Amino acid sequence: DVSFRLSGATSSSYGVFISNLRKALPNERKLYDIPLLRSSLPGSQRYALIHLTNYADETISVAIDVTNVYIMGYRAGDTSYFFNEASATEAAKYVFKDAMRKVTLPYSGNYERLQTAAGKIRENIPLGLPALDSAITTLFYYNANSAASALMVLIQSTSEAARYKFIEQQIGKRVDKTFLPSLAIISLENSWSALSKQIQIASTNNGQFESPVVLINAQNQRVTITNVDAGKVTSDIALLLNRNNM
Repeated sequence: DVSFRLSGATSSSYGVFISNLRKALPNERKLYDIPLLRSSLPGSQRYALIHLTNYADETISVAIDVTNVYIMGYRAGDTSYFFNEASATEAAKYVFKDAMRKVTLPYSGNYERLQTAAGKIRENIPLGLPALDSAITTLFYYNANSAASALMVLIQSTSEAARYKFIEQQIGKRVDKTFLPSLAIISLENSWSALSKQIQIASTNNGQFESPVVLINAQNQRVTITNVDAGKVTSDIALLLNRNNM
């Protein structure tokens, strides 16, 4: 299992962790040096388990679908926690079976539900390694009115960081500091499927998208991305969702 420990963590060690998380995802092809994820897998191969330990030596085991890098759920101690969604229910037949206590979280794992359960938007929730420390703690003790927020930190610090080098870079940059993520980071997160699809299309369409993707830049302006060189976006995105898995 890919593992991260906060104790002694550096920018590099957070980099190694994300790099290993990406390598744990099966792919048969790369397009533009970007791993193309598998379109489907049997249940016995569909899931990976990531361990994260905070500075207080408290560990959570996080289950991801390796075809799409969505978090299905997590284990802390002898309790498993799964999102209230059909994919996570299916995951529960494979992972954390040895955890005797079983909680269904009161939301699905999508940002709309989590932001509503948390009472706040991602833009106002700190990221960075101190933030990840407190999210692990929040989840380890399942403080339920604070769990949605902690899960958004966790998802962004694992799934989203693996999908985008810029997100990885920004989270790992200053290990003793946090930041509030930009509209540019949020638009990357919201647009992963669309970009993925368009980059696969681009490979067969002379470098050009069939449908443009609108992102937000570092200056908060809407930008239209229509090819694989536009905004150097192919050197940011680091995994592709398979077009047969959308």
